Amino acid sequence: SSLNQLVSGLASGAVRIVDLTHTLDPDFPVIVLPPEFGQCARFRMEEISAYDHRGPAWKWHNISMSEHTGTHFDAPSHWISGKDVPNGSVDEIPAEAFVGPVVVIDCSKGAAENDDFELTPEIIAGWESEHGRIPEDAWVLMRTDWSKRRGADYLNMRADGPHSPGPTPEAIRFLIEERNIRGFGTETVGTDAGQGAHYVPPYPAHYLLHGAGKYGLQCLANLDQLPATGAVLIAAPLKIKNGTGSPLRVLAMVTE
Amino acid sequence: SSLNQLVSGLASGAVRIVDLTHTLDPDFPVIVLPPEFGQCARFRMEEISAYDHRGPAWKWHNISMSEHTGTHFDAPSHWISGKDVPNGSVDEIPAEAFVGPVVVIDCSKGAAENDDFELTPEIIAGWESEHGRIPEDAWVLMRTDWSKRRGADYLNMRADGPHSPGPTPEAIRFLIEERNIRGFGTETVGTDAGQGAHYVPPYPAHYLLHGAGKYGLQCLANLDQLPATGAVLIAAPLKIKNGTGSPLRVLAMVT
Ligand SMILES: O=C(OCc1ccccc1)c1ccccc1
Ligand SMILES: O=C(OCc1ccccc1)c1ccccc1
Ligand SMILES: [Mn+2]
Ligand SMILES: [Mn+2]
Repeated sequence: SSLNQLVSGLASGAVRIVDLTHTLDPDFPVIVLPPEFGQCARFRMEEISAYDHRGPAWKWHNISMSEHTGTHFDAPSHWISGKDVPNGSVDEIPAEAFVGPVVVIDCSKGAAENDDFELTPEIIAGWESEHGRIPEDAWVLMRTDWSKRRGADYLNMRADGPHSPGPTPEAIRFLIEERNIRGFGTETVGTDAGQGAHYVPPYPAHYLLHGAGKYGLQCLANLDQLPATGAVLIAAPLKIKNGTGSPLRVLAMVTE
Repeated sequence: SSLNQLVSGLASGAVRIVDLTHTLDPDFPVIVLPPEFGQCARFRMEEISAYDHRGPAWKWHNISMSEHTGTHFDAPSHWISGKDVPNGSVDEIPAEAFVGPVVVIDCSKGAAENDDFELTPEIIAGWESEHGRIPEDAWVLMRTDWSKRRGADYLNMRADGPHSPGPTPEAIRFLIEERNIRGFGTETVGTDAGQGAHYVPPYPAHYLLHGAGKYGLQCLANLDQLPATGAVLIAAPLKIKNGTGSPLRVLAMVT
């Protein structure tokens, strides 16, 4: 069976698990929005006990964050256009959606030359000319190697807001309507470009993906370790009551 | 590849995914300890915006809880016996540990007749007579259907503390030393029995599992959906800096 073979390959290393997750840490950057709006929180942790009088044989912590802190998953109810999608919160998404095929589009060269690099229909067509049609119900990850930025260059805020790569409205429309993807993931804090408020419609990845019942992943790491095709993504969010998203441990299984 | 077969089996329904997780909810019970100790927090959530003046096109929340709230994973650094284990925190555990074979020992009939039911070496031996030995580096789940208890029946507190099933020290030692298991999971708030402070050593599942660099799962649901053998568990904890555990979404793939 595929599962018996999977177990054997995982045990030998013929199938490797790549962790695509950043550490949840108080100093890891989170999305910043215009100052009139409520803001995403940083991760925070505090000891309950540490093998001391408060708990002599154990150590454990209280934790707090936002649904959108760190490496995290976006459900359709996160956007106003997804507010009527069935199974639209993280606690209702069917579990078969948490494991599936993934394709990785390498935009790292373009992102190194232009902070506002755009994933376009033409680039997707170029990718499919080499790797074949994107399979139905796949995750599509836009690799940029942005996850290697370790300071203020990660959010990359300028006077008019953040400058980071993302998809155009036409790219997202193509992936949804012509390829029926499961979701879209990036290495930045947004599935939209940093300047995505100025597309038509604003924040088109969010507006269109979630309006169509599709999912988002943000702040992925280590996409340069993945093949363009053939890997399997594990992206199971926390089962938050009526939740719009969650931090999560994103993994890819890779044949090697 | 074994991955292309998996993808097409998930798409066709030949492979199914069972969710083994309880919803994170302020009302779901969390572990309660003697009152002189620090306590686990309940899950809490509050809106940042809900398509409103605070965020006109989006809805999202702040959340708070403990590492050990809800369906959750225990890393070896959670116990004092785990102090000298390498890679003992949830952000350091090798990722291959997060997907693996699982076996399920059905103790539901015993738990229905004894709140303090004990999984013993004898019960494990009976299971192995039927199913063959527990595979090396497998997750072992003690099924009790305790996850069907709601409200106060789930913690099941009495004047002498909580009454819920769990393993004996000898059962855990057998699984670690003779079968080299990866970890142990239950449908209760602890990998130990509710009255497990009274074993030698106290809380032996925690003490022995984490002292051996092994993992725990607690508050699992839906274990009655799983076969005794052949399923694959997905249990990937949040990547908390130096974390001792985390809430997580536990799943099982079943053929
Ligand atoms: O990603 C969106 O902003 C795009 C973006 C991308 C990068 C940085 C900042 C913003 C977003 C997410 C949640 C709420 C509102 C907007
Ligand atoms: O596993 C027990 O507590 C161990 C423990 C001690 C301190 C912290 C975490 C875990 C347990 C089991 C059932 C009910 C209550 C407690
Ligand atoms: Mn988000
Ligand atoms: Mn715990």
